[PDB]
Parts: sequence; structure tokens; C-alpha cells
Amino acid sequence: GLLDGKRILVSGIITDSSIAFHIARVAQEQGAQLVLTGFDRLRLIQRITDRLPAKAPLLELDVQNEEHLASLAGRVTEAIGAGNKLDGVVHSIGFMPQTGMGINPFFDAPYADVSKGIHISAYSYASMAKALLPIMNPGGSIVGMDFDPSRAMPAYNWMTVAKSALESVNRFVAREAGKYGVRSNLVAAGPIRTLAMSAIVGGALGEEAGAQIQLLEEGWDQRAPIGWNMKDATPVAKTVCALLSDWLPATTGDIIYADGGAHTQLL
Amino acid sequence: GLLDGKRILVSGIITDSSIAFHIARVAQEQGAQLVLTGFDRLRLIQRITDRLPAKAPLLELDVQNEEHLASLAGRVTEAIGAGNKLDGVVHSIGFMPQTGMGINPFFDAPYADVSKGIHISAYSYASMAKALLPIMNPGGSIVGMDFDPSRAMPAYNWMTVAKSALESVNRFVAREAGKYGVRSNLVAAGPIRTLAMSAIVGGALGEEAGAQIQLLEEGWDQRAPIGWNMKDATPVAKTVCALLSDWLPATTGDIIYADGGAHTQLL
Amino acid sequence: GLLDGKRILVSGIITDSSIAFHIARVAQEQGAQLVLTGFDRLRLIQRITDRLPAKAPLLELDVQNEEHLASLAGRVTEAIGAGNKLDGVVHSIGFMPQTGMGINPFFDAPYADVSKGIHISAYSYASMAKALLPIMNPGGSIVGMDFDPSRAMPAYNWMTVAKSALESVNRFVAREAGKYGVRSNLVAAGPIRTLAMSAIVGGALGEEAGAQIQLLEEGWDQRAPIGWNMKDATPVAKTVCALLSDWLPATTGDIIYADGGAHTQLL
Amino acid sequence: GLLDGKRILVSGIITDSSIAFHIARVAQEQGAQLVLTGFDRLRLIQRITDRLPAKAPLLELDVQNEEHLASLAGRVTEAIGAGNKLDGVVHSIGFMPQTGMGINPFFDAPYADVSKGIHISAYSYASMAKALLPIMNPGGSIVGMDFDPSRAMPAYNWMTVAKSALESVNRFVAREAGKYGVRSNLVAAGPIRTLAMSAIVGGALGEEAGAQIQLLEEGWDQRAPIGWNMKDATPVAKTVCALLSDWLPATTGDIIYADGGAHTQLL
Ligand SMILES: NC(=O)c1ccc[n+]([C@@H]2O[C@H](COP(=O)([O-])OP(=O)(O)OC[C@H]3O[C@@H](n4cnc5c(N)ncnc54)[C@H](O)[C@@H]3O)[C@@H](O)[C@H]2O)c1
Ligand SMILES: NC(=O)c1ccc[n+]([C@@H]2O[C@H](COP(=O)([O-])OP(=O)(O)OC[C@H]3O[C@@H](n4cnc5c(N)ncnc54)[C@H](O)[C@@H]3O)[C@@H](O)[C@H]2O)c1
Ligand SMILES: NC(=O)c1ccc[n+]([C@@H]2O[C@H](COP(=O)([O-])OP(=O)(O)OC[C@H]3O[C@@H](n4cnc5c(N)ncnc54)[C@H](O)[C@@H]3O)[C@@H](O)[C@H]2O)c1
Ligand SMILES: NC(=O)c1ccc[n+]([C@@H]2O[C@H](COP(=O)([O-])OP(=O)(O)OC[C@H]3O[C@@H](n4cnc5c(N)ncnc54)[C@H](O)[C@@H]3O)[C@@H](O)[C@H]2O)c1
Ligand SMILES: O[C@H](COc1ccc2c(c1)CCC2)Cn1cnc2ccccc21
Ligand SMILES: O[C@H](COc1ccc2c(c1)CCC2)Cn1cnc2ccccc21
Repeated sequence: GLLDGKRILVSGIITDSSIAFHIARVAQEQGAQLVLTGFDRLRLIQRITDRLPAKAPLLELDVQNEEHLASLAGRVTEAIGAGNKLDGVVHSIGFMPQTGMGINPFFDAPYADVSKGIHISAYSYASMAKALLPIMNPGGSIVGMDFDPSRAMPAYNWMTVAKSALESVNRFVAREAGKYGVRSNLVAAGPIRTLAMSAIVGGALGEEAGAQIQLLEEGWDQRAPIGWNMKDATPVAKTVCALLSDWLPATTGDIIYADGGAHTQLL
Repeated sequence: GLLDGKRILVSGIITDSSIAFHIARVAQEQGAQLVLTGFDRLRLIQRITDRLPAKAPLLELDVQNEEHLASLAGRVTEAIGAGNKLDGVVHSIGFMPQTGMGINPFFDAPYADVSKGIHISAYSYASMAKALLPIMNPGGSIVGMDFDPSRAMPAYNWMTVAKSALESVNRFVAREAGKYGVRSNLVAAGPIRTLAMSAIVGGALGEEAGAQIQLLEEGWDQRAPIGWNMKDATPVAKTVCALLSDWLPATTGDIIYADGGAHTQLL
Repeated sequence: GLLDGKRILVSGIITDSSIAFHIARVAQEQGAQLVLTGFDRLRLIQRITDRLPAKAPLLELDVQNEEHLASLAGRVTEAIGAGNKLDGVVHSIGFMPQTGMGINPFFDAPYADVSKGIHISAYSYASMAKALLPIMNPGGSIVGMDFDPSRAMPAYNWMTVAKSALESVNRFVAREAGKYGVRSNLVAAGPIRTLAMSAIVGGALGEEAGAQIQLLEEGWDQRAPIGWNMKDATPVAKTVCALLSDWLPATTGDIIYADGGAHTQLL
Repeated sequence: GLLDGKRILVSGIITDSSIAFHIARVAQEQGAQLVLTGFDRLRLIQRITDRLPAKAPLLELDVQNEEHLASLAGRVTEAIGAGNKLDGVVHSIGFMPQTGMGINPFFDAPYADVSKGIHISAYSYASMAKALLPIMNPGGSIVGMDFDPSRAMPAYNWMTVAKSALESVNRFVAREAGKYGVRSNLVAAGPIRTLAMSAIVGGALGEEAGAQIQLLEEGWDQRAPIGWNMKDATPVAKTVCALLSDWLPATTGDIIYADGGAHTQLL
């Protein structure tokens, strides 16, 4: 297995459509022993994670809760066993209130909402690394999920800004992680039809917003030299596992694009 | 003059070492009619702005104060006269608490501090554009100040993250501004010996922090094919005035580097 | 005038639709004294340049002709007068045989054709700088024309590769130019309806190639926050003049995008 | 093994210090069946490739020789068996005459020399893909070797330009390759102490050139958050094998940096 014997924490499962669910599934397929973290709907997440190939401890983690972060390393160690450390960490956490993303005008997002989104989507990458680097092994890997924010685009609005901030945070986390012999990287994924995305295409945010996302997806598959299937999360999960493995050992502070090559093509 | 007859709002003067002071001076030299905004210490900044070549109304603007932002367009119009609009806006505002920039470890910055720095340094570019675009003329120009954050570096820490966010914000502000026939761009400046920077070189943050910024400056001038004089703000001021002028009419959502070409050279 | 008293060499006029023709016209409008260079069709170019606002010496320059390059500085000095030097140089020269650009498959371009295109479009920027830096004044400016090649695209093929090479060459020319107190930069322009482009939209290269360029142009104006008028070269000429002026004094080895902000927007 | 059962062509072995030698070794360790190509000194390179873990056919390929390219697919098929195709191709080929790289002034490189370097270092990536895509399986992978040319630097001169061109070529090769379900990517490696590089550090190009590459290496390891050991090619070889594997299936037209994260850090 690509990740045989590795202990990997995976955050961000809320449904079986979560990118984190597929990351977890592929990692287990490849021999990893997981610890999972979830937020808020733990009963729901327990039932979901029971559908993974293998058993894994589930720990509560609200990244805005300072006490959860302060206790996380101790709680992980209790879950994986004293004398064991993590080899991998997956951050698959993002949030921006609908005032900052969707149909609301860019200028009408109140800062308190933007600030909450940046806390969860960008700052928390640093706070999770702070909590977990003390219990990570040399050769380990931290991976976060990104959406290429180098150009502006309709609807994504302040979530784009949060991803820009995340990319910056990743480069600083790499500095810290390197002291432990750990890599930090992001995977910038193409669009994936989560339940939220399928609701928007179906008209949840109105006719315009539905047309804009359809146009995004059509164009994405068009530009990608190898195509892009927004219904298939597996290529993204595999890429995360590649970064968690020993096969990209000289890559850190970086961004790997799992997007069909769309970002390399203008039209 | 390059800016003859243009009405330009300039924020961010606090001392005569402020980059905004030099922007204001060069703009007035080139025929612009200015409106100034200042934060907190208005009596102090009145005495500073009295040293500009020409008189200009000074308005209070704390960018975290929703009431100041709601009233700003009306107060500007009162200053410049009913029926008149602005041709230019300069955002030269930045702030990050010392928990997020300087000698404090990257992981030890509390989010409340980071959030305040992002509010003032990045979000407020959008807030100022929201307030002022309704009173800007077609062909106008919004310019903000940047420090290239595409790579991590010592000390600058979360202010780097805030600049990464600002760059993303500028691309969205360009979308909104374009509806009014207005451009939005940032100038990424090399290091300038403001009073803060001269205090750091002089040892205010310790021997190490002093050594790091000296190494930055030495290396910057070395890499810059035309050199870089950190004691001369005029090249930066001129570049801002170039973007305020009619001579870059097809550039928006962009970043102009006034950095001696340092960012184009590895070594 | 923005360029009052400056002596500026402008290459690349072949018709009154050449971007170089508009650069020359705006520069003369702004007080510059020009020297023009042309290739091959000098009788044609003489009649064209007679339509500029003001008189200007026309010198022959085939950039692949080593003797033309070896004599160019002497010939310029003879044209502008002993004791006078240039303040500016415009490279507006590009060429790629139709085996390397248009409808021919990317893999079917013979290297001799690609090599000729790279010589003219990229290497010649260095060879013109070598010839002319010895007769340029401190504070001077060399500007070349670019088309953003950071992503692949239909049809442009090996001309894209040539522009990628040009961007690299510009960063090295900046190193050399800086020794003379001279800046080197490129202007990356959006698409402009030259006679060649209008022929292609009209069907000269077939129905597919016509549809692809139409799609390029439509999308360009759509993405640009301030729009993009492919029939109007003036915004590009002005940007070149901004770089030739004293108002971007700290920018070198760089690329300024005169493209309506299209490259900053995904959709 | 990571590459179990895959048939992979590897070019660019000339010594056991070649990056291609290590790529070949790691690929064989991971179960790949190789076909090797060599230039000029086949008897010499037979003796070198005899030191790989396993036997592999060695085919002659001078990438400037049109007849070698025309026959290559047939010769590969003969080696691997009728009905069998390649799953991977490695381009590890580079060349720039000393007039274009080293101690010679940038402006003193004759175009004939630059053109030869671009032919071998950049164009041949396309030529090899043209020859081999017709005998590549869906899901296959083409990988070329890069040195980040986004910024200028001492000494590397026109080889930097050739790498800039290669990066552009890779994005076009991705377009073609995608028609076959094949990916095309480059690995941008940090500096590796090949026999050429060790000769330069030892003084072969003079005291200055020696001092410049020592300064490069020192700075590279300093900037890299996980360090950079120029005497260890294995991290680079592994990264190439990661791209040859099934674990980066949605990455194409792209660049993976196996450089210790140096390019993500300013200082
Ligand atoms: N869906 C796409 O098209 C796409 C593509 C690129 C990358 N991404 C990124 O992938 C990641 C996963 O998103 P997804 O598409 O799987 O959506 P999702 O809604 O399934 O996942 C987001 C996760 O963040 C968690 N979260 C929210 N607030 C939290 C908090 N306070 N503490 C801890 N966890 C919290 C949610 O519970 C959820 O599990 C995000 O970072 C997202 O921005 C999404
Ligand atoms: N000095 C440098 O080396 C350098 C280089 C690159 C860019 N910059 C940028 O230039 C801009 C100006 O900084 P500077 O170096 O002239 O320093 P400065 O301290 O003189 O300017 C910062 C300004 O921001 C104002 N400000 C802070 N909080 C505010 C608030 N709540 N509301 C309104 N205004 C507020 C301050 O009063 C001050 O006038 C900043 O964005 C900075 O990041 C600085
Ligand atoms: N037209 C566009 O859409 C567009 C946009 C971006 C930039 N550009 C670039 O702008 C520049 C000017 O192109 P244009 O659109 O004005 O087309 P053009 O055909 O008018 O100009 C190209 C010029 O190169 C000259 N040239 C060719 N071979 C030469 C040689 N051996 N020696 C000297 N001069 C030689 C030609 O005579 C001609 O004057 C080029 O570098 C082009 O690639 C074009
Ligand atoms: N050494 C480094 O620091 C470094 C770092 C980044 C990337 N690279 C790249 O890695 C690749 C391999 O270089 P290397 O350092 O292993 O050196 P090397 O000299 O061992 O490899 C270069 C290879 O190119 C081959 N070659 C030259 N002309 C050829 C032709 N006409 N036809 C076919 N093959 C030809 C040579 O025989 C040799 O095998 C190159 O692209 C190089 O730019 C090198
Ligand atoms: O020490 C820093 C001063 O800048 C910088 C920026 C970049 C780099 C360094 C220092 C070291 C190498 C890279 C942070 N910092 C702390 N207080 C400050 C007040 C004003 C401005 C900056 C301030
Ligand atoms: O000297 C150079 C050796 O590389 C490099 C690369 C980058 C940089 C330097 C040197 C100095 C700082 C930046 C060119 N060079 C000359 N002969 C060579 C043979 C093999 C490889 C390179 C060769």
C-alpha cells in the first residue's frame, strides 16, 4: 500500500460527498491507519464514517474553539496510543457565510462574516499545524485543500480571498513544519459536485448563479487537456495521498494542481 | 502636470515618512487637487499635511468605523463641491499587531489580532472602494500599496498573509470598479525606510530582527538591476501617480512592481 | 509632453495598423523625437511613416542581419547627431512562420521555422539591446511587445513559446541594461485587430480558426473588468509611452499588462 | 512497486551522476520495465546502464536527427514487443554551448549556439512526444526535467531562456497528449552535483563561477524549509516516479517543484 503503516489525521468529513471522505477511503485502501476529526454534527459523522473500509477513532474539533485545539494533541495520542505519532495531517475544512460567497454583492459582505470565513478556511491551517506538529514524525506531511484563487471569478468572492490567504499561510506553515522534518502543501482541486454545488446548479441560488456554475464546469472540462469530471472525487483523493506518501519528499510550501490541467490553458 | 485637474483622495499620512505623504506631494506637484483622510491623530496629521506643497481638506476616516465609511462619500462631496467627483483614490493603509509581525512566532499570533490586521490592511480596500466608487468619474483610478507576498519570508509573518489577501481583494474590486469605468491596481513597493523600519534597523525589535532587515535591504539592492534605495520613496510615489494618470488606461486588477526589478531576479 | 525632449528609437512599423505606428504617433504627440527602423519593405514603410505627425529618420534593420546590427549604433548616431544618445528603444518585432502558428498541428512545425521565429521574436530583443545600450542615456527605457504566454491556447502555438522565451530574455536584458541606468520591460497587450487578425476572422485560415479567434476576442472583452476593444490600439501605445517616461522609474525586468485586466480574471 | 508492470522510456543517461540514471534506478526498484535511449557514446553508456538494477534495451536517439525520430516508435515497439505500448516517457535532456551558459556575457552568445541549445533542451520535448504518443497507453505520463526560470540569475543565461521555452512547450504538449489520455509535466529540480556541477565548484570555469554556484547552493539549502542536499538526486528521481505513477492522475501541463520548497521562500 502507498501509505502502509502511516498514521494520518483527516479532518473535514461531514457527508459521504465530502472530499475528505474520499481522501480517507483511498488512504485506508492504501494501508493508512486514520484518526478522523469532525465538527458539530458528530452523530451524523459517526454514521458516515462507519461506511469507510476500516475502523478509525473520531475526535471532535471545532477549529474556532481554543480548548479543542489546546487538547487536540493529547486526544490524538490517546486515540493512536502513547509512543505513536502521526505521519500525516489532512486539512479539508472551509467555510464562508453566504454574505461573502454566492449571490450577495462582493461589497456587501460584513467583515464579521468574512473574518469567520478566514478563521475557518485559512488561519485554522496554521492552528492545526501548531497543535499537531509536536506529535508528528520526521518525514511527515500536512496537506490542505485549495481552489486556485490567482484570478477573480463570479460568486466565489470572499472565499477566493480566503484561499489566497490560505496559500500564504501554507508557505509559512512550511517554514515551521520543516523544523520537524515535515512537509506542508495544498492540493488545488477543480470543481467537485458536492451536495452544495449540485443544489446551486439545480437553482438554489437562482437562475443566474446556476448558469454561472454550469459555465464554470463546462469551461473547466473544455480547458483541461485530460478533461475534468466534476462528479469524480477520486483523482483529487489520490493526489492528496501522493503528497502524504514518501514519493514527493522534496516538495513543501507548495501547491499541486489536481484540476485536469485546466489552470495551464487559457482556452 | 501629469495629474492636472484630477481630484484624488489620499489616505494613510501619519508622518512625513509615510509613503502616502510622498504620493500626496508628487500628485500636488503634478497638478492634482487632493482630499486627505487621516486616522485617530487628526491634529497631529494636520500639522504634517501643512507641509505639503498645497492646501487640502483633511477628513477623518477610521476604516473599522462603519459610520465613518457610511458618511465618507457625503463628506468628500462637501469638500470638493456638489456635482464633482473623484478621479483617483489612494489606499496607503496597513496595520498588523506585533503578535502577528516582527519577532513573535508565526503560530503565536491570536486570531483576534490577525483579524484586525486583515480588516485594516485588506478588507478596507474593498470598503473604501464601496464608499467612493459612487462618487468616482469614468476613467478614474484606485491604487493600493502592496509588498510582494508570493513567497514567505522572516518576520513579516501575518502581514504577508494580509497582503496576499489584499492582492485577491484588488482583483474583485477591479470587477466592481469596471462597472464605473474605473481601474483598481496595487503598487508592490520595495522596502522603504519609514520611521518604523529605521527603528527596527536601529535595534528596537532586537539584534536579530535588525540583522534580518539589513540583510533584506542589502539583498534587495543587490538583486535589483537598477538598484534600490530604501531611503528614497519618490520612485514609489511616481509609480502610484503613473497609475492615477491616463497613461495606464488598460491595466486593472493588477500589480505594478516599484521594487527596482528585484522580484524578477533570483540572485 | 510626457516624453518632451526624449530621443526614442521605434522598430516594427510595416503598416498604419502596426502597433508600432500607434506607439510612434503617441510618442510624437507627447514631444518625443523619433528614429524609426524597418525591415524589407522600406518604400512601403517610407510612405506610411510620412503620415506620422512629425519627421523622423528611417533606418534599415533586419534583426537577423549581423552587419545591420553591428552598424546600427553608428547609423543611429549619424541620424540623431554626434553628441546625442537615445532615451528610449521600442522593440515591436515578431514573426513565426505559419508552420508554427495558425492551423498547422503543433507537432508539425519544423525546427528551422521555429528557430527563425525565436530569433526574430525573442533573441533580437537581446541583440537590439546589445547594439543600442552603448548609445543610451542613464534613465532610459527599453520596451518590447508581448502576448501573455503563461497558459497554452489554440493556434498561437510556437509563437506562444517564442513569447515565453522573450519574457525570459527581458529579465536578462534588464541585468545588462541596469549597468547603464536603463530599464527593460515588456508590455503584454490584449489582441489587436491588425490586418492579419482581421483576415483570419474573415476566414483566411478556415472556418475553425476564424471561430477560435472570434471566441478569443469575445472572451477577452468579457473577462476584462474595463472591457477590451480589439480595434483600438491607443491604450497599448499609451502604456508603452508610460514605460518610456520617467513615471515608472523603479520597474525593470518586468511585464505590464495592457489587456483590460483580462489576465486577472478567470471568467 | 509504485510502477509495477509499467513500460517506461528513459532518455538522458550519460554518466552514473545523470539525473536520468537515478530516475531509471528508482523506476526499476519500483517494478518498471525500461527502454533506455542514449546519444553519441552508446558503448560508453552501455557500460553505465549495466550498473542499473536490471537489464534494459538501449536505443540510439540524437534528438536533432530527424531519421532517429522517424524510426523511434518502430524501434521501441521492436524492443517491447508488437502490441505493447509505453506507459511513461522521461525527457532528461539538456544542452547549451558555453557561449550561452557559464562565464560568457549574455549578449555574446551567437544565435546559432542558442538555437542549438533550444532545439535540444526545449523543442525536443515536443519531438519526443510526437514520436512516442502514437505508442503510448491511456493513463500514461510524459515527464521532462526543468530548472525554475521564472527569475533571471547569474551564469545560467540562455539555458534559463531554454527552460522558459520548455515550460511553454510542455503546456502545448499537454494539449496533444490529452488526446491520448496521457499527461505531460515537468519536474523543476533544485541544483544537483552532477559531474559538470562538481567541476564548476572545483574551479573549472574560474574562481568567480565557482563562488557563484557555491552561493547558489548555500542559499538554496538555507531557503528550503526542509533543506536541500545537492549531492542527493534520489528526492528528484522519486518525484519523477510519482508523476509516472497513477497517483497524480489529474495533473497535466504542469510543473512539480522538487527543490526543498526553496522557490516558495524569499529568504
Ligand atoms: N467542492 C469543490 O469544488 C472544491 C474544490 C476545491 C477545493 N475545495 C475545498 O475542499 C475542502 C473540503 O470541502 P468540500 O467540498 O469537501 O465541502 P464540505 O462542505 O464537504 O467540507 C467542508 C468541511 O469543513 C468543515 N468545517 C466547517 N467549519 C468547521 C470548523 N469550525 N471546524 C472544523 N471543521 C469545520 C465542515 O464540517 C466540512 O466537513 C474545503 O477547504 C473546500 O474549500 C472544494
Ligand atoms: N514601508 C515599506 O517598506 C512598505 C513597502 C511596501 C508597501 N508598504 C505599504 O505601504 C502602505 C503605507 O505604509 P507606510 O510604510 O507608509 O507606513 P505608515 O505607518 O506611515 O502608513 C500606514 C498608515 O495606515 C494608517 N492606518 C492604520 N490603521 C488605520 C485605520 N484603522 N484606519 C485608517 N488608517 C489606518 C496609519 O495611520 C498610517 O497612516 C501600507 O499598506 C504598507 O504595507 C510599506
Ligand atoms: N496584434 C496583436 O494582437 C498583438 C498583441 C500583443 C502583442 N503583439 C506583439 O506586438 C508586436 C508588433 O506586432 P503587430 O501586431 O504590430 O504586427 P505587425 O505585423 O504590424 O508587426 C511585426 C513587425 O515585425 C517586423 N519584423 C519581422 N521580421 C523582422 C526582422 N527580421 N527584422 C526586423 N523587423 C522584423 C515586421 O516587419 C513588422 O513591422 C509583435 O511583437 C507582436 O507579437 C501583437
Ligand atoms: N544538474 C542540475 O542541477 C539540474 C537541475 C535542474 C534540472 N536539470 C535538468 O536535468 C536534465 C538532465 O541533466 P543532468 O544534470 O542530469 O545532466 P547530464 O549531462 O547527465 O544530462 C544531460 C543529457 O542530455 C543528453 N543530450 C545532449 N544532447 C543530446 C541530443 N542531441 N540528443 C539526445 N540527448 C542529448 C546528454 O547526453 C545527457 O545524457 C536536463 O534537462 C537539465 O537541465 C539539471
Ligand atoms: O520586523 C518586520 C520589519 O519588516 C520586514 C519585512 C520583510 C522582511 C523582514 C522584515 C526580514 C526579512 C524579510 C515586521 N515589523 C514589525 N514592526 C513593524 C512596523 C512597521 C513595518 C514592519 C514591521
Ligand atoms: O556555470 C553555470 C552552472 O550552473 C548554474 C546555474 C544557476 C546559477 C549559477 C550556476 C550561479 C547562480 C545561479 C552554467 N554552466 C556552465 N557549464 C555547465 C555545465 C552543466 C551545468 C551548468 C553549466
